[PDB]
Amino acid sequence: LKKLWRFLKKL
Repeated sequence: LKKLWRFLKKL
């Protein structure tokens, strides 16, 4: 549970 996956998809 962290917005890291969102950050990765935005990379």
